[PDB]
Amino acid sequence: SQIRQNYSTEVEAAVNRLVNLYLRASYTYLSLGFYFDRDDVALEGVCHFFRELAEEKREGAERLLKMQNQRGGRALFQDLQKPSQDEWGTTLDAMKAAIVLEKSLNQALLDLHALGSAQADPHLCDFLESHFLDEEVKLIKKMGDHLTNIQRLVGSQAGLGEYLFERLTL
Amino acid sequence: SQIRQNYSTEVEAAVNRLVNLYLRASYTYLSLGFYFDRDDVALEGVCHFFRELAEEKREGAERLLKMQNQRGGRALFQDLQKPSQDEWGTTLDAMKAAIVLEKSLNQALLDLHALGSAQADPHLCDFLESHFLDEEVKLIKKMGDHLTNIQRLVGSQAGLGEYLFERLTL
Amino acid sequence: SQIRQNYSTEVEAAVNRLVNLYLRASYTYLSLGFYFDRDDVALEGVCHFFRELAEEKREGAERLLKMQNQRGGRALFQDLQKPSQDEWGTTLDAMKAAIVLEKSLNQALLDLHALGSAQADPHLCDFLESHFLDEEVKLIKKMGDHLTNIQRLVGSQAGLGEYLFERLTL
Amino acid sequence: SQIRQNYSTEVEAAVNRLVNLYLRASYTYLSLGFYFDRDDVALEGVCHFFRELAEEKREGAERLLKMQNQRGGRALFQDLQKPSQDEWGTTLDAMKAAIVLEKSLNQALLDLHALGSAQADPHLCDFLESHFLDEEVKLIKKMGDHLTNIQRLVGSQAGLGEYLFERLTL
Ligand SMILES: [Cl-]
Ligand SMILES: [Cl-]
Ligand SMILES: [Cl-]
Ligand SMILES: [Cl-]
Ligand SMILES: [Fe+3]
Ligand SMILES: [Fe+3]
Ligand SMILES: [Fe+3]
Ligand SMILES: [Fe+3]
Ligand SMILES: [Fe+3]
Ligand SMILES: [Fe+3]
Ligand SMILES: [Fe+3]
Ligand SMILES: [Fe+3]
Ligand SMILES: [Fe+3]
Ligand SMILES: [Fe+3]
Ligand SMILES: [Fe+3]
Ligand SMILES: [Fe+3]
Ligand SMILES: [Fe+3]
Ligand SMILES: [Fe+3]
Ligand SMILES: [Fe+3]
Ligand SMILES: [Fe+3]
Ligand SMILES: [Fe+3]
Ligand SMILES: [Fe+3]
Ligand SMILES: [Fe+3]
Ligand SMILES: [Fe+3]
Ligand SMILES: [Fe+3]
Ligand SMILES: [Fe+3]
Ligand SMILES: [O]
Ligand SMILES: [O]
Ligand SMILES: [O]
Ligand SMILES: [O]
Repeated sequence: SQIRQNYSTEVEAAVNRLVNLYLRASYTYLSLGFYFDRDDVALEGVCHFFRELAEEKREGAERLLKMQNQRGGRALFQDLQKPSQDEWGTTLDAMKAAIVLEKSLNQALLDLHALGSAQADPHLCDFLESHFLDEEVKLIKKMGDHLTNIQRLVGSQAGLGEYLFERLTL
Repeated sequence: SQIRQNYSTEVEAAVNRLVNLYLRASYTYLSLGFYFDRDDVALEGVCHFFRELAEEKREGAERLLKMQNQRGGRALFQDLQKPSQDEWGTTLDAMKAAIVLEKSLNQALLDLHALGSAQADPHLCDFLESHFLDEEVKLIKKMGDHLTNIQRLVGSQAGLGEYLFERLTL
Repeated sequence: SQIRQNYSTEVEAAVNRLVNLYLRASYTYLSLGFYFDRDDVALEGVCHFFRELAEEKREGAERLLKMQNQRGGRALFQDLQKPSQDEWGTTLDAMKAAIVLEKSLNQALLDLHALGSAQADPHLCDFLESHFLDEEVKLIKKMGDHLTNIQRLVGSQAGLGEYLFERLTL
Repeated sequence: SQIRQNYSTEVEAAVNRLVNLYLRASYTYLSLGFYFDRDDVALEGVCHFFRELAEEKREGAERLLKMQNQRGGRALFQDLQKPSQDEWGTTLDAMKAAIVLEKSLNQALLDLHALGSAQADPHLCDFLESHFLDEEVKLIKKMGDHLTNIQRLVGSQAGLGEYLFERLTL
């Protein structure tokens, strides 16, 4: 590559794997979204929340791919595994699965940051800082908040709690 | 008829019966609507939902009648039977009765489509496709959703659930 | 399902497979798009054309999933295979691969239409008619046109032809 | 200096040398710009591209000088060497010389970042991250793209290719 400079093969590979993880996450959110749109689940606000996250994760992958091209790396795509479940249980179960997912993306972002630091690649480090690490921290906080409110609600009267959360928070 | 072309007597008759079914449905919804406006039921949002459906069904009948005239068929009207109940129970009972009603209209629309197909009447088929079959599918989905939410709500505290559904969904 | 009516398991399954094919197509277009954004390929208009198609195919899948929920079917997601190539050659090679892809989606849409017809499912038939079959026909025509123009251009002076196509058509 | 804090003499010196390199680059671009404005070269779009880069590099130097004052360092200016050529050959030759130049600025920015990291100077590191490293990466990508397009064009018919690039890309 005429342009490639200070961009290790190790970072390039890790960026490709991070793209796969974000597309996998987007796919998980698409599945969570359409589950909550089932006539026998019918929580539109929960569906809308997850459809929006499917879009953000897809945009995450696209920014990574653009960055990969800008540094002179080569995008390589792999099979995208299907989501870990076909049915996602209650809003509580789903929001728990979403926090697990986001923390695993976050950890992957931190691992890549560590690698960039080890390879003295400040451009990589700054690009993760600017566009990924703060968004993940904010999102995980918002999910933790939602989780707390769902739990407080689904003490007695679980059905009533799920409905009220969907109507008044989402 | 100077204009009538490729329009069987079998289709004409079935269109007249479909008009009767839509007017009967409109009448059912008028009765459901005013039941929920009773001072001893007093669920305004439920009343408004059914009054709106009374209007859509009436419009359904009018489009069918207009189509019948456009093809050179002859509208024939019959007695309209009164609704199947005088009192409609809870929001849950009503929404169940409404889904039963809509599925019976839907089936009548499918039977007429089958007949149009058998008679090689693509105009009839397209007119049902365009104006009736998709609307019924969307409406039945919306009713199934409402039904799911009512059920989730009326676990314990049935009165509280019915109130919240009316206030926050309808 | 309280709502499901005239929706065979055979159609439900075929809809799920069609969703997989559209997501696979979207993924192919994402890969074609970022290939043309490589510093050593650098045909921005070609990149933009394929990124737009990635978005349309994703929207295709989402409309199918919404329809599946509306009929009372159950979305099931599978692994998404990676695109058939990692590097896509010239604009000519890419546009040929895109036409092959679209014709395979089109054929899948026709097969599903045939099945809907066999199962007397006019709602399915109309939904494919309205939202998929005409778009595919228009898109394939636009790709055939592009292909003809690329070929006319890359007689002698292949590099000059590819550049001019990107600048003046895309 | 009353204000100077955590700002090593090693960083101060390196900032002064980086200022010299950016002013030298600005001067190179001024020379490239006016070469392409010669009546016997007459590629206005190429002239405009390089004049714009002369301005960006000058602005780069000014931001560095402002930063040097903000940290309590002392700007020191040195002789600015004249550009490495008096005539710059074809658009292809010029864009190659420009990529070489930018990569040498980029490397200087990375070396300074490394030094800031070694000296535990996070303000320096963040200031380079924010205002210099991403701009260089984007610019080098844009130059690599331009280079690819020029090369594709100047296969046969070099004169025709240079003209078309200037008219339709720049
Ligand atoms: Cl290097
Ligand atoms: Cl006739
Ligand atoms: Cl059935
Ligand atoms: Cl100090
Ligand atoms: Fe959105
Ligand atoms: Fe966003
Ligand atoms: Fe968004
Ligand atoms: Fe967005
Ligand atoms: Fe940093
Ligand atoms: Fe930083
Ligand atoms: Fe109205
Ligand atoms: Fe209407
Ligand atoms: Fe209306
Ligand atoms: Fe109206
Ligand atoms: Fe038809
Ligand atoms: Fe778009
Ligand atoms: Fe679209
Ligand atoms: Fe679009
Ligand atoms: Fe769109
Ligand atoms: Fe049809
Ligand atoms: Fe049709
Ligand atoms: Fe300017
Ligand atoms: Fe500027
Ligand atoms: Fe400027
Ligand atoms: Fe400026
Ligand atoms: Fe830092
Ligand atoms: O977004
Ligand atoms: O309506
Ligand atoms: O779209
Ligand atoms: O600038």
